This record gives sequence, structure tokens and C-alpha cells, in this order.
Amino acid sequence: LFQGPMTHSVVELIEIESAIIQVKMQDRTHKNAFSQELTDDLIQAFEYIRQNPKYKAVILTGYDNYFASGGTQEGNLYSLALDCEIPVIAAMQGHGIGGGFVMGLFADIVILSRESVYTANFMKYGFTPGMGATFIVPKKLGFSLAQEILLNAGSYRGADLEKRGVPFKVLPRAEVLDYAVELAQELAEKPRNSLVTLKDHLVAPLRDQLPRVIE
Amino acid sequence: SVVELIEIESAIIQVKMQDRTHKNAFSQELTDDLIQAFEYIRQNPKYKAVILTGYDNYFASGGTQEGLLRIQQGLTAFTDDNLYSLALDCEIPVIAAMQGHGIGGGFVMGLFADIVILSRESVYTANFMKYGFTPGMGATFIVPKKLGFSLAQEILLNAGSYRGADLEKRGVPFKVLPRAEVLDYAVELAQELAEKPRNSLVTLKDHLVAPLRDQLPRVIEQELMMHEKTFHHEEVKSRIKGLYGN
Amino acid sequence: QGPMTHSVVELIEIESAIIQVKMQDRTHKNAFSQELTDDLIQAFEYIRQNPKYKAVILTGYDNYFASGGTQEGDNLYSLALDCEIPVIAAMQGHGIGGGFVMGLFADIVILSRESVYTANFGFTPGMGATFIVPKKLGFSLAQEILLNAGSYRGADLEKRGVPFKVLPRAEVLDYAVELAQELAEKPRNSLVTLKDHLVAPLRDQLPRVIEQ
Repeated sequence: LFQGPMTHSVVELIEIESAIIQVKMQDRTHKNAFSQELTDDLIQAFEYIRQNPKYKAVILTGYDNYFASGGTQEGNLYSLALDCEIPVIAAMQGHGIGGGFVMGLFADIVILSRESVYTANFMKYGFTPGMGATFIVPKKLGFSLAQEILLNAGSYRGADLEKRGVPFKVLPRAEVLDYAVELAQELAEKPRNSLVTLKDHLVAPLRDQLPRVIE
Repeated sequence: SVVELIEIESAIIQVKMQDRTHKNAFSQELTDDLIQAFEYIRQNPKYKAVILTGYDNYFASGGTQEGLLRIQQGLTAFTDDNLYSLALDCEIPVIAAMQGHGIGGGFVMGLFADIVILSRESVYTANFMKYGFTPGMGATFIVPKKLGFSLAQEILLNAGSYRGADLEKRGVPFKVLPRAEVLDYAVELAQELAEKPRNSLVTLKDHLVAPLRDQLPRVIEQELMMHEKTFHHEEVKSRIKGLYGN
Repeated sequence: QGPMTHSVVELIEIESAIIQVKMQDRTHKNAFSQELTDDLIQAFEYIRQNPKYKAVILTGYDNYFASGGTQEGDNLYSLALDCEIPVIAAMQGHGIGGGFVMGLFADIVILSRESVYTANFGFTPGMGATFIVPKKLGFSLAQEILLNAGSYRGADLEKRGVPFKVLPRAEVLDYAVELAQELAEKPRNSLVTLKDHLVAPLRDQLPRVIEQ
């Protein structure tokens, strides 16, 4: 059960169990902003997972208090989880800001942390959310909360979202990863081909509609 | 006028329903002034957010008793005028600050706002079926769209009355506040929206509601078809007479 | 008040306009035997022939709602969906596999805090379940329920945020009756016209994707 980093060493791959792989985002310099290094290393991580079809669950996470921070001051990640053939769990133990929040919403299962901040903050900068965001937030959070989240671009603690009602488990940051592993262990009780077929079914419409409805 | 138009800061326009006489039911005046208020806002590219609200303990009460009788008689339809879509057609975000009771068509009108805020103490109901006729005003579309299909079946089939607090216990995605705070909250949200450029607000709303603007006419048509089957019976006239405001 | 042919479903008239359909195959704990299937089909055909009824309350007995597909090898689920009037699934007992899914085909779904619910189908839930679960529970929560095929107490679902009334088992049937009385105050025509409108797409889409 190995542990390696990717080419620029800002993602670490950690085999938790024979059929569970954890993708750990750890660009400490950029607090996991979408730098070119995090971008390349994440693609590599999911390319590695595609190349080794023994896994039954992916757990995507960040480090300390940062899940992902979205596009940098200078500056396709979203579809990585959606196109991965097996269930991906976004364990958002840390802040999820902008495209970093949205990216988590494309995983099959999403876990929030109570103390962390989440924001689709695009509009705070004057611009509209990617078309990827505008498509996925309503689908994962419902239409009405998506309106509010996208139009106003405000900042939400995990606890406030929890209070407003979201379908995601919301937990103390210190528990998010443990819960994600337990959940990955339960997923791994299934044959890998049943998980893939079922995922194929559940996300067909997204994979079919996302491509076009992207321009 | 029974509708008052208040600017807040530079770019917020408050639309206050205040037909005290009919408790903000759809009197002919309220209807006309609402259409006109929204026409005037659409013509003003200063505005970036609308706050739709009522007065005192009332947000909006839906059809007047005379109103519903005239329809029941075959004289008029809910599609005459077209209130249901005011907030959906408005290019800028609309906040329904439901500081008071939302009843029947008045509740449904408000649900077409991009952001809906309820009062904990007030009552909300899609009470169309209490009178024995089927939901109008886009209720069969916007209620499942905002509150989810499951909860909407219960709301629409049974026509029950819920306090804001009940809806908050069932898990609705709207912010629920004591009544005294609903309008303050709407204002801060509106200022926060007004910080964005207008073109971005309009463009993002266009993208979020295209599918609603596309689909809503076909649902209005289905609903008119259900009205033709259910409105024009004697037991419906008895219900509008005996159960109104009950 | 009388039983169906195999005796494993009791029809109980609560009032003139409210009919209770009680599944009570005690031997199989409301598993999907031939007898339960035939008796439920019989129950819903009786209801169709007796349009004084304006609401149906579908129920199990004791701590069981229904336990799903028979040790043996469906068309069942469309029973509540194709019923002209509103059906309330008062799931006062466990809902396992198909027994959870059948309840989700009712117009109103009431869970019991203390009861266990799962869509637990080496088999993919197929159906059916992958059809109706996201539509009733919402997409995101469905992904979890389906991918993991986990078991949940009613109280767990209530904390995670379902649109269903979730009650102590002891109050479930009482709440169902109160709601059924409120539904029965509407004219029948109104109820059936609205239901036809609300569940038309489901009636449409189910047959196609019951070959797939």
C-alpha cells in the first residue's frame, strides 16, 4: 500500500487499503490554488487511477485547513471526478473557494467541514461563474440555494450550509477524513464492476449534457 | 396607489404591496400597479436588485373572493394579466421578502423570485385545492422547482397551511427569520447584490432561469387545461363562498 | 374490513373515503411473496373499482413495512403510481431493498424514526430504485444511498435532510390518517386531475427504463 507524489510533488497518492486511493492536494505555497503544478499533478493522479483499474473509491482531499482555493491572481479540473470510472469522495476538510468549491461538487459524494469557508466567489470579482459551475451547483445543491450561492457569491461556513440544509454530511474538520475512509471502506465492500456500472447510470446525463452545455 | 416604489441606496428598488383593504389579495388595482411597477423597473437600467414585499402581517393573499368566483363562472382566467411571471421576467434579481403571510397565488408569485425569504410566524399555503380547483399561476412548476418534487406533492395536493417555522423544520432552502428581521435581511442581501456589475447580474440570471422561461408557458397551458376540468362545478362555487379566508 | 385471497393483505376502511391497505405476510416479514404480490394487485384493483375512496394509506404490520424481492427470482411499484388517487406510504416498519423502493412510489412518504431503510440490492439496484430514489430524495443524497447501498434509520435520514415527515413509529399511522382526512376533503376529480399531472412524466419514463 504505497504513497507517491506526482511530477511537481503538489499531489500525493496514498493507497489507504488495496481498493482505496487517496489524492491529497498539497500545494502549500498556493494554499491549493489552481497553479499549473497542482493542475498538472491532479491530472496525473487521475490518469494514474484510470491506468490501474483495481480501485473502488477515490478520496480527494487537501491539507490542513485548505481543500482547494480556485483560480490564482495570475490565471479542466472539474470533470476529473466526473469522468473517473469509480466513486469519488470529495472530503473537503478545508476551505473550498471559487473553482476549488465547485471542483468538489463534481465528486459523487461530498463532505463538508463545519469550520471551513465555502464560496462560489466568482461574482465578487465582477464575473460570471464558469458555465461548469452554473450547471453543477444547481444539480448538487438544488436550484434555489444555487441561485443565492451563485448570484451573491457570499461566503458560507460549513455550519451555515448545514443549517440551511444541504444533502452533504457536514462534520468537525478533525473528523472529515476519518469519515471519508469509513465511507470508502463501505464502498469497497462492493465488486468494482457494480460500482462502475451503477456510477455509469447515475452520471450518464451529466457526462452527456456537460460537454455541449459548456460553450 | 396600492403599490409603493422605494429606492434604497442607489440601485435597490423596493416594491411594497400595500392594499390594506384586501390584505394584498389580487384586487384589480394591486394587479395593475404590480404590472406597472415591474414595467417601470424593467425600463430603468439603474436598478440591480428588486425587493418585493408586503405591509404589516401580509405578504400577498392570492385571488380575491370575487376574483375566484368570476373565473369559476367562466368570465376570466388566471393567465389574464400574468402576475405569476413578474419576477421571472424581470432581468435583475428579485428578492421576495415574505415578511407576512403568503397565500395561494400570492405565495406562488413570490416563489418565482430568485431569492425567497420567509417569516417564522407567518403562514404559507398553496391553498388552491381547498376550493376544489387545481393549482394555477405556475404552482405545479415553481413549487417543485424551488422546494423539490416530494414536498411539492404534499403542498399542492393537500393545500395545507404551514408556519414559516414548519417549512424550516421540513428542510426548505429558503432563509427563515422572525418577521421583524425579514426586511432588514432582504436589504443587506440587496446591497450585497448591488455591489456586482449589472451586466454580470443580468447575464448570470439569464443563464440560471432560461430553462424556467422556456418551460413555464407549457406548464401554464397544462394548468389551464386542469382548470377547464375542475373550476366550473357547483361544489367549487360553494367552497369559494364558504371557505374563503377561513 | 376484509382480507385479500391469500389473506396476507387486509383492506381496512378508515372512513368512507379512506382506505387502508395493510401488508401482513407475517411468515415472510412482508417480503415480496407470490401471495403478497397477488393480494396487493387485488387490493389496488378493488380500490380502482370503489372510487368512493379519495386516499389510500399503504402500511405494513408491527415493525415491518416491506422487505423486498423474494428469495426466488416486478411491476409491483406501479401499483401506487398508477392508482388514480393519492397514496400515502406510512412506512411504520423497516423498508428493505424493494420494500424501500415501493414506498417511494407513493405520493406521500412518511418514515418511522426507529425503522431501517435501505436500497441494498452484488447486484446494482437496477430498477427502478436508481430511477425513483434521485427523483424523491434528490440527486445528491441518492448518489450516496445508491452507490453505497447503505442502511439508514429513519432518524438518520431525518438528520441528513429528507422531504418526508419522519416520526416515532408510534405516531406514524395516526399522522397518516389525519393527512388522509385532509386529503379527503377535496373532490375526487380534483385530486386525480392533479396527480395525473404531477406523476405523468414518471408514468411515461418508467416503462421504457424497466427494460434497461
